[PDB]
Amino acid sequence: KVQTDPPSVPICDLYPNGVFPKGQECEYPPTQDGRTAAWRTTSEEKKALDQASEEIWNDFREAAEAHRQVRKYVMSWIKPGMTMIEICEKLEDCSRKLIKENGLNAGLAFPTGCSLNNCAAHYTPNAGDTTVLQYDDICKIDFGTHISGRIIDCAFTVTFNPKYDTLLKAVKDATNTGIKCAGIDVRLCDVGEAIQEVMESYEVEIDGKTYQVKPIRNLNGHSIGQYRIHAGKTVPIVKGGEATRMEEGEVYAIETFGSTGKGVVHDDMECSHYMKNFDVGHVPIRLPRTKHLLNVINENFGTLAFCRRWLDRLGESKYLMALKNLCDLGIVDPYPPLCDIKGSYTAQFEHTILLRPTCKEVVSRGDDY
Ligand SMILES: COc1ccc(Cn2nnc3c2[C@](C)(O)CC[C@@H]3OC(=O)NC(C)C)cc1
Ligand SMILES: [Co+2]
Repeated sequence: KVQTDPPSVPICDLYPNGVFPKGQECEYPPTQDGRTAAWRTTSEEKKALDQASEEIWNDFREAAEAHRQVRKYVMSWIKPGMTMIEICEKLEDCSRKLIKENGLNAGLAFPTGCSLNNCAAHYTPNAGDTTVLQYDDICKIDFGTHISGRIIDCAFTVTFNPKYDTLLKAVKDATNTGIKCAGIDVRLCDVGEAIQEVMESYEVEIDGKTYQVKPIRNLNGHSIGQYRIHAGKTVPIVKGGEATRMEEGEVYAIETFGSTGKGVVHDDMECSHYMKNFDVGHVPIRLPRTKHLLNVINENFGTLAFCRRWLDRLGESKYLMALKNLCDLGIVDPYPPLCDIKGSYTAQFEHTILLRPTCKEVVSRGDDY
């Protein structure tokens, strides 16, 4: 089985042995002390511990190969003139095929972010959004795939005007720097300091104005858990964070955001993204529309994120009040778009990394980024 063009063959059918490709494997960084981590590549106890979780790494890899193949395809056709709805639907149709969507066992982990310009994250269109992608837009494509709740969170920035090339380079190099700094026993604050030093080493000129690239101080990366996009540890992108350490076996989304604005986001625009609170249990609901919607969410999404378009496509309509009810009850949380000031430009790059016992794997690395 070879992949089609456009892609249509599930990743699982491309690897008939069930063994998916590794991402980029890295020796961990040396410690402050100067000692190397070459020993892990080998310490017998570590190779056995690594191999004990092989089925888990393999699930991440299948999801990452889906991510690589979807994003390559997206880059081939994403163009100004398309609506944001057209972009997201075309991306998602392919993602569903290549992940071999199967309820909660394999699917889309969260909505397709396509945040534009001063909006940095958490924008995807709702029904009726007429927004059209423009030549001068700076669009963050952030989409997730999962196999058995093993989530790939990985993102890149699309542009068409070369004026943004150095801003993209800055943020890419900052994200790569974060990825290199990361490791077992590494302090999360140190990762933030390193990212911020790289990002701020860049100056850019856009339409005759100069800027020093600012990390967006109130955005961050995050640990990832099973069916849990944000498992509760934050990876800062500026100095001054927590000295909490990264641990063996954790998984992290190492994302950085750069801006030519204030370097701070606020909530703006209509909300599209929602997710069940992971920590809320069963709550009996008698209100019939509210009950029905929560059942739909439990069946289709569980604790994974969703958006309004994804309810629409299941045949739900006139659900907004019931969705507001679930938010007000604290069962569902809303995740509105996050924007810097009007006229600013924001960029993002992101990978998922596995802190395996024998090495650090940038599982979502491709030949693209
Ligand atoms: C509903 O769909 C999702 C999808 C991903 C996430 C995961 N997430 N959690 N926080 C953030 C993210 C994003 C979407 O990665 C972007 C970064 C943002 O950092 C942030 O807000 N930091 C403040 C809390 C200080 C959440 C919900
Ligand atoms: Co992301």
